Amino acid sequence: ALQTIINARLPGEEGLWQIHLQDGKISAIDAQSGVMPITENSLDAEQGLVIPPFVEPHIHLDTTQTAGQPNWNQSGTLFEGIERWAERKALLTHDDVKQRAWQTLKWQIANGIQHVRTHVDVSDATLTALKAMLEVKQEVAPWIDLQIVAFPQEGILSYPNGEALLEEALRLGADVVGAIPHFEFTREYGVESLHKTFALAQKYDRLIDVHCDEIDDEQSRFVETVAALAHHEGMGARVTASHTTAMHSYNGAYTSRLFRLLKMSGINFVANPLVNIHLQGRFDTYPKRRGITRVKEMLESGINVCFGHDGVFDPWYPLGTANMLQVLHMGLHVCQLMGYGQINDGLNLITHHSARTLNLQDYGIAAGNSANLIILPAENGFDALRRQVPVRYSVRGGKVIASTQPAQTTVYLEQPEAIDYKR
Amino acid sequence: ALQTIINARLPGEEGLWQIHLQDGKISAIDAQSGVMPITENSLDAEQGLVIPPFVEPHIHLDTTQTAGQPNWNQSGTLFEGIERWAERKALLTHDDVKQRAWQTLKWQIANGIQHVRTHVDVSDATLTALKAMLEVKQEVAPWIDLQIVAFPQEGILSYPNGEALLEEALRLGADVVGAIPHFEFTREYGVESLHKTFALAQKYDRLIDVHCDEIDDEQSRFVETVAALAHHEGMGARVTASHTTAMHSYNGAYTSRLFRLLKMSGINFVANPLVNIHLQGRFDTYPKRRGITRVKEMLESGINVCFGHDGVFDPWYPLGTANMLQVLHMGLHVCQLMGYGQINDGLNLITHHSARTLNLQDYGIAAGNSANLIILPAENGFDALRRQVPVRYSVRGGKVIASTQPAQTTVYLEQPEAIDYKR
Ligand SMILES: O=C1NC=C(F)[C@H](O)N1
Ligand SMILES: O=C1NC=C(F)[C@H](O)N1
Ligand SMILES: [Fe+3]
Ligand SMILES: [Fe+3]
Repeated sequence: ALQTIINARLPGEEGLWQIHLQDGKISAIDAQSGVMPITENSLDAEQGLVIPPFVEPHIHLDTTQTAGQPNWNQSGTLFEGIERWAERKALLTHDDVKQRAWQTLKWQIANGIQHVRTHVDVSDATLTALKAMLEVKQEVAPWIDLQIVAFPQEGILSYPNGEALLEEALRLGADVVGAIPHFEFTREYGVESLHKTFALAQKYDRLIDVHCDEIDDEQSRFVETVAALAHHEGMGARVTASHTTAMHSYNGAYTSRLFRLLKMSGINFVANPLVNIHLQGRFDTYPKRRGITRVKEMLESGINVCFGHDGVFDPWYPLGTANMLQVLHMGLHVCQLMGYGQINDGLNLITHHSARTLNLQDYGIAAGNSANLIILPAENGFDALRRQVPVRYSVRGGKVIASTQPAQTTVYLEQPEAIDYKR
Repeated sequence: ALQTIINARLPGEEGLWQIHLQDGKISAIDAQSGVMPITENSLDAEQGLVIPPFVEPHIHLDTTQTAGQPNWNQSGTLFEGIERWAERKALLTHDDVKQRAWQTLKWQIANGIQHVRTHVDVSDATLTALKAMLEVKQEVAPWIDLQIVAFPQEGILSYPNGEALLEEALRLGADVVGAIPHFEFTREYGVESLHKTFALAQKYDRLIDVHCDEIDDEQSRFVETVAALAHHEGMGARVTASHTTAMHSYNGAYTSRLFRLLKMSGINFVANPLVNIHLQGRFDTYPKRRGITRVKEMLESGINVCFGHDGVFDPWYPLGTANMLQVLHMGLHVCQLMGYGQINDGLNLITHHSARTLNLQDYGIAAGNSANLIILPAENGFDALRRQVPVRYSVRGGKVIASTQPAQTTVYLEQPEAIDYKR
């Protein structure tokens, strides 16, 4: 088995590094003063970048691969998407869900993703998708640590037996309690639904991840209740507010007041660039707002924010290959995080910040941690992002679980020339 | 007595029809293949349009005919109107109210209106107008079925003994429970007032009709509580939200979310075009908003919406002859329902949709129903609307209760020529 990763570059560090492995864990990390020779049991990073695994903090594996079934989301809105999904949800079968979830999970393994948080719609008395996903979680465990969010897609108080079904999902083993306050019939139901969500999370000792204010409504401020309840309960690390796209439309004075609470609360934020740019701004004519939450300001304020893919060929998103560098690319452009350092540091949005969002306890290139790491054939985050590089090797427990032999491009000029798009 | 209505056109139907009458009811409806000859006991529609009676779903008979007494509403706003009305309310007498209400009711009978819902201000310890209106209801019964809404004009929680007076009005016989959440001192009083309104409606088995969000305030969203409470209680058919002019100013994303609840709830909506275009937009300079609720979108979504006159020469409206085709004309223009089919189908907004709003159980040209119908000297809804035709005959219980001999216009050219404005 592998004993060392050599010739590795690490974000924020100068030079090359060697990562020693023992019993499936990282035993030590030592700097190199030059290039080390390869040998059996040594995986050569070849002066590429070594980082802990990519993370998918927000995806819907129960809906993945169902776009157009039985109908397409014509308007490209969150609301029609939920209606189209309702039609598909009525046709779910156990094997259907497992097969589609596994198809996307394999793309994720290929893309160096070893941690995934999937929401699963539990506004369904049969809990068909949840039962299937709980089996998938066990089956995929050797390659991906899958967290399941009990997501009451049609509301907690606004759907028949919504609260009972949400609790049933937790009793069956869901890892995270979800909610969707802006979809509840009234603002009061929205606020009350959050009190119920927090009570369930404390009763069962589970994490929280709310689909929060995913709407271009400047009056949708459920995020302040999520943050205040987390602060009151002293549980910010365990709480996440997904989307918060309404924040894109808030006035600046309220946002400034709010940011103090967001920081004090310690809660996490997920932005979903590919889906947000598509679903938000649909009620504007021109000009049209971008609709992504205030990622740049969160980073400047030290508030933990990260990026998810959200949908992969489903009612809310017709594209995708479950590639986090592609998600990152979209987010950096739409959020205008286009300075060299902002782009280079972008990898944090799909690695460390996402691990914090998932409350991971064994993550990072550090002595004592499990030997879970990936190798990118690039010099730094900027280079990896610019060239949209594949994952050369994905290592888990000290063993290679995925590898990509890069494409080879040649142009035939006066003489053949290899093109790698580098400078 | 009349035995048949012949040569009748019916909305949405081709050709001519004969309506057989027996014992004050419609016994059968049969198609004709040509024009039928007149005879005694046959009322000839003369290829005009026969429809169930016009309906007035929202009027204030306690304030009708009082404009300028003792002062005029100078600003033309809802707020000053309430202040001017307060001055007039202090001068009310039993006979005063009965005489004015009857004057407008006679115009309504002349205009083919056989169903009227009048709001009556019950923010008055003496309940003077209500006592008078309860007598008028009995007196006008042979010609008009009058519903009375106990309307707490100055608020339920924001007026001394408001709730007690509202309940007293129901104990005296008011048919419908009213409310005015946007006029309450606070948003919290507004929401609480709706819980009290619904509790009273369920306690007494009465209908509900709320003056809801009649204000150009994008934050006035009491309509979501009206719809949610109706859905919770399973009583949408019995509930109406009048005005909802704030909806004209909502962002599109919130409106889309809201519409799902509006449809699921089954509640009714009343727009009051003549008054709304006058009272709304008064705080804008230029451009100036129209201020009518989202009638076009409600129709496209299958949400029941209809039109009322609201005021006839009162604090909120200096004009009127209580003519529903005139109300319809204004609404079609301001709401931009100007396509041929939209205009032609406009009659639904002042007939069937309004009957549903009043929860009527005996309405429509159908076998078994009471023989209540009117004849318009026009080819279809479009023609009736374009030419603002009078009601040729109004029939109730199989007897003629009103008739209008149309005006006769002649131009004296090289020879005299009759002009009917038709093509
Ligand atoms: O409520 C939602 N369901 C599914 C999505 F993809 C979107 O994140 N929002
Ligand atoms: O609150 C109100 N009172 C009277 C009117 F005419 C208007 O409908 N609104
Ligand atoms: Fe989502
Ligand atoms: Fe009114």
